[PDB]
Amino acid sequence: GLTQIQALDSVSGQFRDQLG
Repeated sequence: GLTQIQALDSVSGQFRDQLG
């Protein structure tokens, strides 16, 4: 997701969803 806190994104990248 669009954050910069590391998690498995819904869409793309190494970070969390902005929702959660």
